[PDB]
Amino acid sequence: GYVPAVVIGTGYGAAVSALRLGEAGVQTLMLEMGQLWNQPGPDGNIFCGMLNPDKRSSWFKNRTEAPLGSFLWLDVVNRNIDPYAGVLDRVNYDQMSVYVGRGVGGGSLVNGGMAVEPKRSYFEEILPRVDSSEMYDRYFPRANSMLRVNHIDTKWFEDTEWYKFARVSREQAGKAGLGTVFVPNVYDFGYMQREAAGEVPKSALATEVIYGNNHGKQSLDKTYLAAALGTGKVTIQTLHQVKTIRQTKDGGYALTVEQKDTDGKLLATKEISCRYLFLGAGSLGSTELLVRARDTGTLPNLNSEVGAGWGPNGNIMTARANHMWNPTGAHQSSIPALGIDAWDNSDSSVFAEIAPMPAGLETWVSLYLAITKNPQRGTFVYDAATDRAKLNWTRDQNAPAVNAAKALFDRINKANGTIYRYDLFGTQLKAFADDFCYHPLGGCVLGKATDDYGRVAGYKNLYVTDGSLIPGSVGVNPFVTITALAERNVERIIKQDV
Ligand SMILES: Cc1cc2nc3c(=O)[nH]c(=O)nc-3n(C[C@H](O)[C@H](O)[C@H](O)COP(=O)(O)OP(=O)(O)OC[C@H]3O[C@@H](n4c[nH+]c5c(N)ncnc54)[C@H](O)[C@@H]3O)c2cc1C
Repeated sequence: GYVPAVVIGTGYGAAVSALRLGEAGVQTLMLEMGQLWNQPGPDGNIFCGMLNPDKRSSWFKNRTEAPLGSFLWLDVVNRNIDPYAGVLDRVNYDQMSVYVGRGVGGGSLVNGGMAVEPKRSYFEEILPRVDSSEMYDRYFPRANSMLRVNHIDTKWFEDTEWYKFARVSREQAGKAGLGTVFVPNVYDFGYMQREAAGEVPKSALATEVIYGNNHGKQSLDKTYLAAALGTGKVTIQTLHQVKTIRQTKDGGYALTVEQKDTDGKLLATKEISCRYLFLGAGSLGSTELLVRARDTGTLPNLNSEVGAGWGPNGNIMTARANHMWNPTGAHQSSIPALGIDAWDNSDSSVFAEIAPMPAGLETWVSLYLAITKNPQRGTFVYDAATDRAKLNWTRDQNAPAVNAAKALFDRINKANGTIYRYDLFGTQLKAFADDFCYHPLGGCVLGKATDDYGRVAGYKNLYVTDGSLIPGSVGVNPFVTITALAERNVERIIKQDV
């Protein structure tokens, strides 16, 4: 079958693109390899919590895993599971594990909701060919409104047990001269206040986030994708994974698409063709499709920048042991509200999330997800033998990121007479987790693999829309940037190309 436009994936880039295509009257099919998350499970909820992981937690794994930072307290709840089309996929490369969402809404299903604009001067540094005025005057505000970004009530924040953990780190940071900032979110903070009051079913306040939130979080299925479906011009097919892309002889695109069940069994393989093809399969998924197409000869005119320029947004996790007089609380909202902004665009920059921990008892640990400025980049290299695009990143490539995170938290420790935890990541003494990524960026970089609007070099009517466009780093949690860039891009593409 033929459809005018196909969008691969249903994350941020995809969702923006499909909404605007549908509003423009372009009949659009979205193909999502994961599930539509709307069926109550065996506990009556759609998603499993972090204290009760089951097969819904994991994309085709045989055992649940603890949230990073929390193995010491949450390994006790791990269990063997059947490989299943669950919501969170730990993708293992040789020296890097990248975590991604799988389902209608992509990473919006599993992420912490943190909705942050990058510093304009940093945006201008990383993407000098893009008009920063339209981004800050038009596309960032548009994204914030459509995403349903909202702001925590500061009096509630100050008073509630559920944010003690955040207030402790604010106080400790302050002794080192370092400031915090409130971080806007797509989790409804009014709902969260009502959870604390016992008035509505808990989600953030019942140790849910990374395997989905049963309530409160305005993931993309509720925002952009609901609106896209509302146009009457967009449909979504789930458990459909695009495997290959080719150009037809008349300049359209044809896809091989596998349909599976939730156990992973192959039900059918279909050919889908289109006029306009939009990739929204993520940093990993879009890049793999294009590297595969180049190196197996189905899109032979793709350039050498396809696959290049990947970075983990400088992601590093670390933790501090608090004084006994500074407990962080047994009750910690799963949605962060505060960060430490020590980002000045130099190589010592750090923007850190003050991360909650789900243990549910007092541990005195403060956890942080640092975002750093590390120029190292990796490349996805096609392995024809296994048919996989393998990220060649080495752990030593994160040394600059570790060094920046360590310098910042050493200041905090010095000012407070505290030490790191060394036991949260494995039994070897390791204070800094340096081989994970929640924020994969790059692989199909804007202006390198594509033009300045994500048009893939070498091809007409072929677009990349997602985190693969970003040059490895944005200095903040990335989805607002992905969303705003996608607003900019699809608007231009519809005007000039469609
Ligand atoms: C634990 C965790 C916490 C995070 N916290 C935050 C946060 O608070 N704030 C923030 O700004 N960011 C956060 N992020 C990152 C954010 O979720 C991520 O940058 C965006 O989701 C990336 O959006 P994309 O559109 O690039 O991409 P993404 O959302 O990953 O969507 C790609 C979609 O394409 C699907 N797909 C992939 N390949 C195929 C294929 N071949 N055929 C069909 N479908 C396919 C895939 O299943 C998925 O649904 C977090 C992520 C994680 C994992």
